Amino acid sequence: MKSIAQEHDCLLIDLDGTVFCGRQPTGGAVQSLSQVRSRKLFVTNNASRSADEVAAHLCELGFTATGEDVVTSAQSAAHLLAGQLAPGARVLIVGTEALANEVAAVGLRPVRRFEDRPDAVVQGLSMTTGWSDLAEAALAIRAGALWVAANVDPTLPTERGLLPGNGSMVAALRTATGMDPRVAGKPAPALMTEAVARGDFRAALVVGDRLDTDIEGANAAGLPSLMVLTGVNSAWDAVYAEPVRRPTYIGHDLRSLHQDSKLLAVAPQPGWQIDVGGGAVTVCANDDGLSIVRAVASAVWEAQRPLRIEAGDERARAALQRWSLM
Amino acid sequence: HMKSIAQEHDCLLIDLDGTVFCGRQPTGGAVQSLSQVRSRKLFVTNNASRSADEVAAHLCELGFTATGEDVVTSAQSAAHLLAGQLAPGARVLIVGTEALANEVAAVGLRPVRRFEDRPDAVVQGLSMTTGWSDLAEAALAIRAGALWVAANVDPTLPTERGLLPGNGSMVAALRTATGMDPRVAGKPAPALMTEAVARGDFRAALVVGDRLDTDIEGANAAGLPSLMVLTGVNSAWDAVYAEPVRRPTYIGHDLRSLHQDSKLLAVAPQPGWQIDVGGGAVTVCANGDIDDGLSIVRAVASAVWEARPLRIEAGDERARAALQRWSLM
Ligand SMILES: [Mg+2]
Ligand SMILES: [Mg+2]
Repeated sequence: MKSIAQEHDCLLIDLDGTVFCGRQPTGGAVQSLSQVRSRKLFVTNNASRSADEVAAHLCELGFTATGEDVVTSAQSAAHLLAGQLAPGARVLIVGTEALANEVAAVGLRPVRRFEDRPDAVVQGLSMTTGWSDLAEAALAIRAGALWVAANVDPTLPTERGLLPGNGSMVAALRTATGMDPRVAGKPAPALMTEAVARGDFRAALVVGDRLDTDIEGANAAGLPSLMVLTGVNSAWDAVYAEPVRRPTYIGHDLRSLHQDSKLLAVAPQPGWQIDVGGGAVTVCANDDGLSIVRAVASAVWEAQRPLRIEAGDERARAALQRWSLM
Repeated sequence: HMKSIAQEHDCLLIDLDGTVFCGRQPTGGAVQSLSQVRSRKLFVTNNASRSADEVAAHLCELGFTATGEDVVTSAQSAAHLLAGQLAPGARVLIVGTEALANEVAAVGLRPVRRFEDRPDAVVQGLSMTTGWSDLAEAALAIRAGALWVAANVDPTLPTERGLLPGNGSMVAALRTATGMDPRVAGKPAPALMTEAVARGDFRAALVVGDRLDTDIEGANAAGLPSLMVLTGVNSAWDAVYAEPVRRPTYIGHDLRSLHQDSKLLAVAPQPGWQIDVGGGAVTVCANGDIDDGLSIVRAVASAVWEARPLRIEAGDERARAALQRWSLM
């Protein structure tokens, strides 16, 4: 019975676009996270900061967290490597020392150039990575070194604009070497599947702003998922999402944790009558404000050319236009 | 009495790397060959890291006679391109060496290194101290509508240490970050070559190069003839199976071929080799009643180009030995 946060052991929660939007914590994020009893794990695909450094930034925004609460893709990459390299194998680092620490912390030996004999290469974003560093990695990868990337985001959003992400640095090595790296962070399920293993949790939940990492990774991990609308992807994006990227729950922001799990769920709605016609989904009337989104989403998924969403009365049109959809 | 290929031409647009020298050492007979040509020797490179004088200095060390005026770079062609569609004094963000920036300055545009300055264009070339913050600056310019030019799009820089990331790898990072492509100013874009003949009003230029996708592709794009040499990247196999736009007109071992007959070097049918094209195979036999060792390459190439991938088989022993010498089988 009761709220969704109570129905689940622990929450794997995305940071960026979910907890905080750059400088500021999200809509009622601080208030809402203090009121859950379930174990809160902060999940980030970024590998530039270390475990503590991320927790410090949370503390500066008014949240209570330490490094043991945070799950980075640098940590998951470290486990991946140690999972298939001899103890004290040499791993060439591309990225910050926060990355190289996690390599050391799993009993491997972080290295910085190709004349040292690295059995693998790990790659995460660092704002001082230069050509010289890529060149060392390029030689290593051409010689058959095992290549891991923390994440493969093409862009890094900031106040100045959309800057090059780790995926862009990976794209340079892809071109130089003609090979791909194995991706360690989201949307790979190992990151999430390990996080639940830490505290042997039997009923975990994923909360994130982004379909192609947070939600896609949840389904890959065989976990449920609550999509929030404070970040990258929109209501529209959820409706037309391809099967592997479809969330199970959907809500405004982190106040959704204290809402009823049956209310947030993507399913048919008694408040909305929907008819899938010839190339169109039609909505008539009979709520936090997202019921109609859940109604339409559910219809499209159950059912190629994208289906048009269209209105059957004044009450439908106004709600739809409020969420775009036409 | 016959006439050499170099005598038949006003000027020679000669590629540096893989053609004149191979990293440290001049290629076979390069110094002795170029010293014996009367016509104008221009040294063309797609690299935008060295200045024209720095290139010429490097050539003097290896044993060649060359000044800065003899060098044609993609950095020059990139600058000329930008000057040709930007107002004088327009700001151009530089990704690359100061030698790149100097070429931009020299055409009356203002070289720049960051997005807070308002750059109308981004020019990209390889520099070994290029870092993420430099790419970040250019990413912001490109997204803000800035005109983007690259010197070259080479995935790799070949060095003594191995294969390092070329300018094409750096571009790929911006291709991914921005979702846009640069306009290429260097080879195989014909602007580079066609402007070089304009410099001296030459009326019978020839291109010499080791690479099909740049040197040769550009020569066909510029409507110039072209000698492919086997000292560099592309081989005889590559010549044979090259698609129409990357086909050379002449083919030789190395820069010695500048003194051989153009009729001998020409990709054409050969007296010493009879060819049967049929059954998805090219059968080569030794024929009935002087070779430089490449007649069979020219015969096969000519046969393949005149006519679904095609196999190359030997009809007798002599032909098999010749074919095996150039792989081909
Ligand atoms: Mg996010
Ligand atoms: Mg070359």
